[PDB]
Amino acid sequence: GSHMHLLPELASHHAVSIPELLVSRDERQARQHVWLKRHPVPLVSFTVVAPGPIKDSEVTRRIFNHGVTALRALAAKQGWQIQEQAALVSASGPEGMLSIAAPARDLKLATIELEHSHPLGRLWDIDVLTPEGEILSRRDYSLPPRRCLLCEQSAAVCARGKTHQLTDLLNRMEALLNDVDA
Ligand SMILES: [Zn+2]
Repeated sequence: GSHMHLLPELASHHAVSIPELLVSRDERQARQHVWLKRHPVPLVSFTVVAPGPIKDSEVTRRIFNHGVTALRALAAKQGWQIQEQAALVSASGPEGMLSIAAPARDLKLATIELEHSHPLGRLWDIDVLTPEGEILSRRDYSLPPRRCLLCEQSAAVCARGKTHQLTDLLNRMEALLNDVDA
């Protein structure tokens, strides 16, 4: 379970139902709290944008794997010890967790900076939890909210009102993926 890179051709193409997606958000939270108790340091909880009902695809793995490398190089850059790291596939698709012995805020700012500066940064959902279980946000620091993959507006406004077509979100993912993996 320690190992972290998810081989893309072994993707499950598991079609997740709506109530299976709604159930897994509760297992996530519970799993997140077990890591915080086993290692009381901030935790990065990392999933990939996976718009459809099939969220464990070859595309989503290649994207998850690029994030793994970048999370580790960020840890090394900031001089932050990873105490535990694991990956899995859940109802939200590829998922990773890293217990990092760092200040929670620095960690959240670093991962914000990563989502912006990295060529694939907008396919990553890099959450950061404090040991108390508080999920840190851009709003805690009066930062602009995460913007939508497809236009200028905030992600939440475009996801609430299904503004953008699912094929467009997917085609963008392939497109960003192909501009990097050149
Ligand atoms: Zn939009």
